[PDB]
Amino acid sequence: FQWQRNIRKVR
Ligand SMILES: *C(=O)CCCCCCCCCCC
Repeated sequence: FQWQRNIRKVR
């Protein structure tokens, strides 16, 4: 839940 659609911004 912390990044299920946000890993390319949080690289
Ligand atoms: C949400 O984005 C999923 C990935 C983030 C890491 C979850 C870590 C906790 C897993 C164990 C839960 C009991």
